[PDB]
Amino acid sequence: PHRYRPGTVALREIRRYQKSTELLIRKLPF
DNA sequence: TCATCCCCTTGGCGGTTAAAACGCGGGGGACAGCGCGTACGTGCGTTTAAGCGGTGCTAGAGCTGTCTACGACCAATTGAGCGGCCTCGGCACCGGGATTCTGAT
Repeated sequence: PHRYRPGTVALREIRRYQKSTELLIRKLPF
């Protein structure tokens, strides 16, 4: 099976959360 | 009342004051490499509290009338801070005595 290297998913999440401006903290606990 | 010398005073060319860039002795560790080290990256399995949609309960500011007294503005009154004057001393600078980390042994 496929397995990402420790560094690709991090940059992918960085790009995804820098392109979008949605709230990252849940509403009820906050 | 409407031309030479010459003593020397006004211009520009020469002197000391308080610390650091070269010039040198030099060494503690940043850089790069060796080498040991373990928390979780990613994927899986499993479980749950947030999400969406309602559903039912309940209060308190928005807004509208009623009543009000310290706030603003006016004539008298008045009191100590500012400017100034006079008095007074605390400690930075001097110099010496006592104290003290630090390198070399």
